[PDB]
Amino acid sequence: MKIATITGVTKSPELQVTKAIGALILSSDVALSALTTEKISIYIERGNGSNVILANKVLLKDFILASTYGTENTQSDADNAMIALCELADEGSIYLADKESIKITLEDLISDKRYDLHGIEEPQQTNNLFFFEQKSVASEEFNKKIDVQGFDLAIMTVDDSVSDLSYQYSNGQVVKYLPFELQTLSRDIDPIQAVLSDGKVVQGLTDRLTLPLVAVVGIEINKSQGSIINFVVRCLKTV
Amino acid sequence: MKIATITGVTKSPELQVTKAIGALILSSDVALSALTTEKISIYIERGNGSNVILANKVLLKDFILASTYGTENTQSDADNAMIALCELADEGSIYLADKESIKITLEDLISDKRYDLHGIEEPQQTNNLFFFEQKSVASEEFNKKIDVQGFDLAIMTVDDSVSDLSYQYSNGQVVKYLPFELQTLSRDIDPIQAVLSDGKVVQGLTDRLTLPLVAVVGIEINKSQGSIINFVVRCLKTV
Amino acid sequence: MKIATITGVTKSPELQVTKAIGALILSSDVALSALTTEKISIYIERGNGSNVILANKVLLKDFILASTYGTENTQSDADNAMIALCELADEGSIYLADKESIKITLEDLISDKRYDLHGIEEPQQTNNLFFFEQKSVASEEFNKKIDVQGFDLAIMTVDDSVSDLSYQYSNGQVVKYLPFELQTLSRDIDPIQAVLSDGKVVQGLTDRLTLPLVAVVGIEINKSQGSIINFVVRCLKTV
Amino acid sequence: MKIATITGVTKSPELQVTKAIGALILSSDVALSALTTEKISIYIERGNGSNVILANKVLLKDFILASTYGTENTQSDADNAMIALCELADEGSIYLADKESIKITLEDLISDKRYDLHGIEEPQQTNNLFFFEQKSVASEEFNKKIDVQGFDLAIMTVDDSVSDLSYQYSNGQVVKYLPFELQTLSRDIDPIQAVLSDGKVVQGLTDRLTLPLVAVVGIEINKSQGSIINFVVRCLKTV
Repeated sequence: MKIATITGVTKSPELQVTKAIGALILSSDVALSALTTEKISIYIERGNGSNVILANKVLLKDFILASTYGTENTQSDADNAMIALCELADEGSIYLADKESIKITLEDLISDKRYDLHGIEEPQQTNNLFFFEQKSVASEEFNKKIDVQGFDLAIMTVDDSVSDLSYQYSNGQVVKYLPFELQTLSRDIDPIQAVLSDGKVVQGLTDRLTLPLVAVVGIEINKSQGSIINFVVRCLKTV
Repeated sequence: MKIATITGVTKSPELQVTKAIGALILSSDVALSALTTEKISIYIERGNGSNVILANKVLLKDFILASTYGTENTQSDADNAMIALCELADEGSIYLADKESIKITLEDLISDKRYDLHGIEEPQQTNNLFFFEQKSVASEEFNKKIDVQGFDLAIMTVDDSVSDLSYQYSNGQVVKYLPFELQTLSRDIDPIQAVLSDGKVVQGLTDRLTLPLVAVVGIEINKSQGSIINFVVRCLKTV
Repeated sequence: MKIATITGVTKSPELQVTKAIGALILSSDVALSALTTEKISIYIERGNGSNVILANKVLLKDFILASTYGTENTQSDADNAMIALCELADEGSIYLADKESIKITLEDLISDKRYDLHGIEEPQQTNNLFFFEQKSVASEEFNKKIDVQGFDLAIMTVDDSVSDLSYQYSNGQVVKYLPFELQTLSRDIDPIQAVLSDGKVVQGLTDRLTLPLVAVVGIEINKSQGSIINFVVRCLKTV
Repeated sequence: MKIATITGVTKSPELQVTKAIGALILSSDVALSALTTEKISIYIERGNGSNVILANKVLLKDFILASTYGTENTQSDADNAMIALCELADEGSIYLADKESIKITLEDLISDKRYDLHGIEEPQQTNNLFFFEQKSVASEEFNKKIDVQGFDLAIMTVDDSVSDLSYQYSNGQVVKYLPFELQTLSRDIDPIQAVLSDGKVVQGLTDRLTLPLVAVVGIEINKSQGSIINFVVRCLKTV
């Protein structure tokens, strides 16, 4: 069902959903490439316990790209320049116990734009949920190793100062990759990334890269100074 | 083989095919979005028993859309502005006895256009066939229940007077959607509906909506008064 | 890794690859429709006797079209006008026994265009390899039968003289197709052949057609005199 | 044997050595104290397997200082202003197996300068090799503790922010040193670090310090905010 419509304000109010949903539809008149600083934060609140945080100030571009990788792609309309569907659980929907609800907030919005939220319910309830985490490589340092065991998808910020990537697999084999090779490998699973309103397609953003991780237990990044690199990693687990 | 080429008239001659075909190819110089009133009628004239009716004046837009849902789409050559492949059977082709035939006819054409029919033969024979049925919702009706048990695909005429549509599943849950929600959810299965000659792609017609029915046993329509809603449903069965 | 950057010459030198690779990346500033006479030759050199010939002076267009059939398609970029990923083995990379290495070369290049090779490494090794063969039908004859058993993919040249293409399957059934029917049927599996730089798509090349051979043991060509018809077939086998 | 000469370019091509060498001779017309940002990278390559990295983008000053500590020192001549010999194995040459080779590259050079590489081989072969690693202390942190167990040498960045540095020995005792005390103890073992072309000698550099770690299992560095501090450590292990 329709959740909220935000316009004319920089910060969206705390939105509460008491109905068990399975996915969220984000629709806005801002094109996906034009999104700059919008952030989202979704979690599950319990009456007599600690909250369960699924996302925490995740960038809208990273959230959309992580949630729409595969056969699907973000679409458009005559009135909305961006429509995306992002699922919060595998197969079924989220099971809500007593005194349990869902809370969604939006931050860093543009004054003269529009945003909408829609909730998508399912005929089933499941215990598996999606979590989003962030890993940063600082600008001052040169190389860094980050452990991505248990994750199945990552989003890299694309920059020209990054030179080398290293993948360590489960069987201990280490493979060397370049940004060009990584982009070409990424575009062999989901060729088209988005469809524009006028009819043209875009096969990938110029500042984000979607890395599918299978049997990967580590990522080493070799770069130079002057820029900060960010990874948005997605995982599935039972709460 | 080439069945017919029709131009200059408003009604097709009663065409007959004796060879066992499994699929039809409809080609025309009229774009997919420019089809208005053309209709098709297909039926197999059996010799031992009753005849088989596969399509009874089905509108050409819905006939094309109900067959090209999934990995495929309707294409366009440099000469023909619309080419579509529509299957009449499952896997193999239609099994025909010594003197049986398949009779096809077209109605409500345009005198300054051209329509071309092709038939595809297949190595195997089968008895399973696809049936296209038509359902209607009256102008004075408020809410209506339709049993879609056994079907797997429907096409509805998009109208502004339709408020809600509710899916009833096999296990007994009822989920109420919206037109926008249904469009978004259906666009994630076949993100591309057609490809134009100039290279632009179209992700969906603005006046038809395709609904895939998986484990769905009921459809409830809630709308206002003053319009007739049209559904074209496809089913697979053995005759 | 980086293999070669050929620019300013009409013939690339012999290139040796010592470590195991499983895929090549061909990149250039000429689009898929701008490749005319470029040829590629890949083989495996054994130190003490005999070589394994995978591809010998195969046209670059046919090599690219025989590898990117299916979900994938040839990519573009803001700098590279064509990128194509062609796998040289199934699943893993090519296993190398004692004292052998891969060797690649190019012929018939345009002296004012840029070509680049990249290699892809994998964490697995395999024995299966992809072999490419070429078949021809002369210009002074009318009909001819060719035997394609064991090949899973073929590429034929498209000419106006081709009238009928008869298939012969493993159960003995014979089906006669037309060029239009073949073109329509081949686009039901891969509807998009390439994605252009500006955001448009192309569903196929004008002079080349791709035929997937499943349960097919023979082909017959009925054509008029005037043009030589060329086939490039791909097979998978162990070495 | 001679490997390569570099002049004009800021980056060296990936240099391959197939003959088993045991030491590298680096020659340049810029004095040892004049090196600013030149980097070196060396690794052993297996044709079908994983590479064995010995040094990955190590500063040339640190590479030279970590190998010429003791009785030896970097020398010079009328033509070459800096000649340094760096050993890559324990007491023989690298034993290359069936398909291994050696790859060396140089990065971030100066356009108007000259660099020369030479290789030294000897009748003995061995498996023990020298590995180079790098450790860092952030520019915002006060007190840091690092582990140096198993390493036999370190090159630290001399900065005026350093106040205290305490060793921890294998018997449990902790001794605190100042920069002046550390420099004096370092020059107590190796008094002369280089001999200039004209005839003067230099005892050590103004920004790098060499620490021999004998029976030391931990280091604690106590400083103030302002800058990053780099350690380059070296170890010997069997491949």
